Amino acid sequence: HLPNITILATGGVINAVPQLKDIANVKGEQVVNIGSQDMNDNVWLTLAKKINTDCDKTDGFVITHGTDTMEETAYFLDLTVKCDKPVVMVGAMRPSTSMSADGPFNLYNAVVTAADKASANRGVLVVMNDTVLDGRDVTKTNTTDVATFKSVNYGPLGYIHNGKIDYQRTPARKHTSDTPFDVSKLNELPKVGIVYNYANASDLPAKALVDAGYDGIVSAGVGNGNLYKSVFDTLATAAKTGTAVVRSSRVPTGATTQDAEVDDAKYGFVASGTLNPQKARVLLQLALTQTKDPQQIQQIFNQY
Amino acid sequence: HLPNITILATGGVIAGGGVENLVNAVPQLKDIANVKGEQVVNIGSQDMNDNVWLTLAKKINTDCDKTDGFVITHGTDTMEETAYFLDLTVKCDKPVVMVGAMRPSTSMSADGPFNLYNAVVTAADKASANRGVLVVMNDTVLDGRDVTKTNTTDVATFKSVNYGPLGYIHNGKIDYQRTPARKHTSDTPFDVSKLNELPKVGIVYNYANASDLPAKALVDAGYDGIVSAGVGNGNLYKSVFDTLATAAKTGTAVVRSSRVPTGATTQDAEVDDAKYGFVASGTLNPQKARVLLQLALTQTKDPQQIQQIFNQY
Amino acid sequence: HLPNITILATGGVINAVPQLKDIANVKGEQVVNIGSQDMNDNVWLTLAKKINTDCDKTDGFVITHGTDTMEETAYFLDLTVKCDKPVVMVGAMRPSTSMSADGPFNLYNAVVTAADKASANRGVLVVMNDTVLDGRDVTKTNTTDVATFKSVNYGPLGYIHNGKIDYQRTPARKHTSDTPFDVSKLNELPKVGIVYNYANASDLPAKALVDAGYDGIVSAGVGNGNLYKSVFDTLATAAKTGTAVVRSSRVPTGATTQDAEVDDAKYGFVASGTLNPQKARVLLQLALTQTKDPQQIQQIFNQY
Amino acid sequence: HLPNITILATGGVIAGGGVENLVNAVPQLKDIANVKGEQVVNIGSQDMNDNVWLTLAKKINTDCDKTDGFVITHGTDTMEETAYFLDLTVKCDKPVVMVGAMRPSTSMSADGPFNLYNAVVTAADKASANRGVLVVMNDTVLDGRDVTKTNTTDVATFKSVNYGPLGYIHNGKIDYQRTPARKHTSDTPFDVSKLNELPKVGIVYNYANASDLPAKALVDAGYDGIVSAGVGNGNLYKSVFDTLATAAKTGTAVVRSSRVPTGATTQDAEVDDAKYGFVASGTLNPQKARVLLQLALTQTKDPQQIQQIFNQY
Ligand SMILES: N[C@@H](CC(=O)O)C(=O)O
Ligand SMILES: N[C@@H](CC(=O)O)C(=O)O
Ligand SMILES: N[C@@H](CC(=O)O)C(=O)O
Ligand SMILES: N[C@@H](CC(=O)O)C(=O)O
Repeated sequence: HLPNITILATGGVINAVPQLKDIANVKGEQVVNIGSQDMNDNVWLTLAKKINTDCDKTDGFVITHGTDTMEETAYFLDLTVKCDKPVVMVGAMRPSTSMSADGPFNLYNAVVTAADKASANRGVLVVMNDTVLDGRDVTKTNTTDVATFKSVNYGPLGYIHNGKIDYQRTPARKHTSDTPFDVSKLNELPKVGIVYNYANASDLPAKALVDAGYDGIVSAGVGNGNLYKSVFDTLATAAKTGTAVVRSSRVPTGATTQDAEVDDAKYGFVASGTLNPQKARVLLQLALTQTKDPQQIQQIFNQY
Repeated sequence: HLPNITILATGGVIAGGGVENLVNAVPQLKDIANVKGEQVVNIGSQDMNDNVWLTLAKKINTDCDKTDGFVITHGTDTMEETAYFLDLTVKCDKPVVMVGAMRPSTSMSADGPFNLYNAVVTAADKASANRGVLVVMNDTVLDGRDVTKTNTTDVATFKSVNYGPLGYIHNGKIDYQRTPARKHTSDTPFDVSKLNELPKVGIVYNYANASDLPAKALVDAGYDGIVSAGVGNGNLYKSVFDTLATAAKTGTAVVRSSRVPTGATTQDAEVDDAKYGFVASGTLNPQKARVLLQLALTQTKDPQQIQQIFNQY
Repeated sequence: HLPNITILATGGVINAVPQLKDIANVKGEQVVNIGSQDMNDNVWLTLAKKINTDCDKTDGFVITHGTDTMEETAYFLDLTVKCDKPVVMVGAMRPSTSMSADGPFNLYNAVVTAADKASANRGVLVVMNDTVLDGRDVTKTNTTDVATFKSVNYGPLGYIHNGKIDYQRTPARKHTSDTPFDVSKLNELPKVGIVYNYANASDLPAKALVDAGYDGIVSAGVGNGNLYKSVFDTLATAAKTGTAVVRSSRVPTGATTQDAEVDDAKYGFVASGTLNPQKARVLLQLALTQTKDPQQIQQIFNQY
Repeated sequence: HLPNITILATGGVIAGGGVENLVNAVPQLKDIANVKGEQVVNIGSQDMNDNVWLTLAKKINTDCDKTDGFVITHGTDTMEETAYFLDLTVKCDKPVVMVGAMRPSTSMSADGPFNLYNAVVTAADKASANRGVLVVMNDTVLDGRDVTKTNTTDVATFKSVNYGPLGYIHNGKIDYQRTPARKHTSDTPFDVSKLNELPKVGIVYNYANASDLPAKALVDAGYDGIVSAGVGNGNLYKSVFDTLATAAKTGTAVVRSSRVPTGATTQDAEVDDAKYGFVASGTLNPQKARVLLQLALTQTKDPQQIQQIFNQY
């Protein structure tokens, strides 16, 4: 009578939750054990492969992860997982040995989410603080708050009360099996770096990446993806010299749009829309497995 | 008797689609002030830089006695940075109010006119004094330390995301209910009157699989400081951590901030600052932490004194 | 080549926008002229009838309205409009004669929204401050701010930049032609009143309504729809005496849930979910045109 | 030397699923204070009332010299109301900190334990003094006037939605950056030491097609005041307006507030307060405007003096 749920563990600050046995038959597997500040491409490749391979062995997946880069992993899996069963990511803001630790109830709600049949076909989900959040818009909004995880542009899909979810939204951007990114045979990802804009910004980070032959650069622009003059110069050069350039923003909400202050087509640049720099990096890496044409990368940025 | 208010124009979308045309665009300003304008520069704030900052702060400090208040018209993109620099360096204790516009003056429902008006109202209010340098946008008075641009296009983008606004503006009047506690203006030791340049401080971003090359480049270039835009509570990808540990043992100041948009990068978390000679930025986001680090480095290179400065200002 | 758009005007603080001619052939009609603080049942009946009757005469509707009760009208139309062409509501926070008045660009964006073919089948929409918001979750969050209108539980559907909308969400709750509420032959609505909970609350408002024979009472509860003891007593009486009782909350976000501190089935009560008191009142009035069974009213509250 | 901190328990979900079991539930409290507990009542705060308010305020004022700080355990539902009443009536200038819990103590990841701890930390901090009565929830210190419950179930529900929090709590320490400007505690004229009851003030809601019957009922009952939960900027449906106009001309105090969850109900908007003898509530939401109106009516019935009180406190 209960669903089969596989917990895949990666570490982070998050048996000790026996009330799980009320809602699913849980099996645990250690994939890695790291703080997610050391999250990397290899871990991501491992996770997508495991999920895709093991899909027909379970009814859903919960991935325990650190909270620091949970938002990057959730979007990577959102674009590469082809399993059409729920994949829910979860962490904790307080250690398990601390007073009023969030990990037990968080895990419980993540299992609830992975077990719910209404959760399929919603893409990869993050479940934190009683809320089901899509892997594309979810981000860490505060450095220490238990309520930190929000979908700051388009909102949560669902709230969880008493083990039940009232879903009122689903992401429209294409995800999972509706994307072309197939990661099954890949052992590395294209090299993509992020540079930060501010007053009197150095061009040296952007130059270091270009000198290294990086495949992509994401700018964390000011305002609507704007670039400090030295940084602009160096990127405009990179984009005609073999490096794809995506303009995002350091600004924590809203789109980096087309048709603002930057002639994207003149420079061969791509506007990130609502993807923040770390998220744009995810979709840039995957675009680069398929194309290096900035027109075609911009299309990818317009659909996923 | 109306107050005398000086507008110092620097450019931005508010001056776009100089200063003398701005005033004539808002004649209602004559109802609340005698306004006089000076163009200091005319740049997009994406191109703001240490020299415009020194020029403004020197100018305000020099011209303090000649006016009753200052309004700075400025691009939105880096207004939060300029605001905090001026907050630490102006010694004038007449109000200094920054203002921009998120829509072009020629566009429908342009926010520039009513924003300017409100910035003047604020600079004319005797209660605006002794609150530090201010940002006035969308009917709201915001302190220069906490104010940040939250959204890429919304007219309401500017928010003090941790501690809230100082006061709200309705029908040309302000109900002030808050003032920043952190020391500002004439309570800081920072004196830029005889400074021709600022120490070099760069910013590096942290994410999964972060490259150390951007950090290495800034070390190779002999940077006086580096501000880390960390993950979560000021955390660093290992490669980045390692370059920044090595740098701090050879006299580069290293301040851990966070790419996360609200909350403090705290002391006593996952990083042993005292061990590496790193500084925790508190609620200062990376571009704000740069502002303070640059000024910290005019006084001191000691990591412990620099930490004390990040606890007071 | 341009869409036919009918502006229906009701008043509020919001020709003078000639740039409309770039995006549609606009026709205006005065239905009423009031401040929306005097919005009433008759105006709503008029509006739904007009839209339904005139549906095949236009490509979309923009309704100009005051901002005070725009959120109540948008949900009423959201449940009663059977036209499957966009119906967009719009107002202004600043008078048209004031500096940097929001009405021109707001109207422009509302027309953009009503003209967009992607806007059909999304229910009744409110467009304010560059944002397309669903009529069920949208509410006035601040007394004076131009950015006041937000969908505070589930987020916007879409942002508008340079005359274009990137839609990433649509409401899941049933709306428009997927609801049973047919208003075409009705000339009045069931009488529904709202009472407020706080410390030491008087039962006198609730009693006045009951004494008046009201069909429904919405409680603006404390917390998770809780009721001051005197008010609870009076409502528990009303619910067994011919008055339907819906528990909402004065709290501006989140659900009044089932299975919390109030035994709803014991008392014959209905939990409002995410509907605030004014919105619950809308759906209560319409439920009462079809049923007075609290089990069946609770179902309606669970689907619309 | 640890400080002496008194917990006054009133009930709520934190005391649920008295006071002596609460302490034993949080033994770590012994690391930061000598705690002593008194049960004052044991009710859900949905049932909070004028008598519990008088009892708490009298008690705190009486017992001020016998302890170093007070923590009040309380239901979440009306904590914002109690907090503001105590903010206007306690004359003790040791910290007074309110705390509840949104999950039951028996539930997974119960917030009650760590909340209590933080409330004690706050009440023990000498810097918490002279800031008025405080609410401590979700690692955040909030002033009693602005604090409100924003969400029906979230552990982070409590926010000062207009002017922000006072300070944040990390590893048992507080960085205070704000204090309320509005007069509180020993700067208010409100003295409830010899009061056996409070004036009668009710709340009426405004929406489309609003009934006047709830307003009429409160007038018929001879209410001393009525607080309107208005639409938008304190506006009233016509029937409601008319009953409340008639009432104010026969000595009922009428305060326009707003059902809208942030922002002020302003003077000089669509309602001519001076004409009807109405008062504008400012940022006080309806349940908060009641708190102040009740206390205003212990001093005065004049609409103009009551307006002045709504501008100062
Ligand atoms: N540094 C931790 C933070 C957490 O899990 O809260 C991690 O992300 O692995
Ligand atoms: N790029 C412009 C943006 C603005 O003014 O809104 C600037 O910062 O100068
Ligand atoms: N009282 C006006 C408010 C507005 O339109 O801004 C109305 O709702 O009609
Ligand atoms: N109904 C409870 C809610 C809580 O404590 O969270 C109370 O206010 O007493």
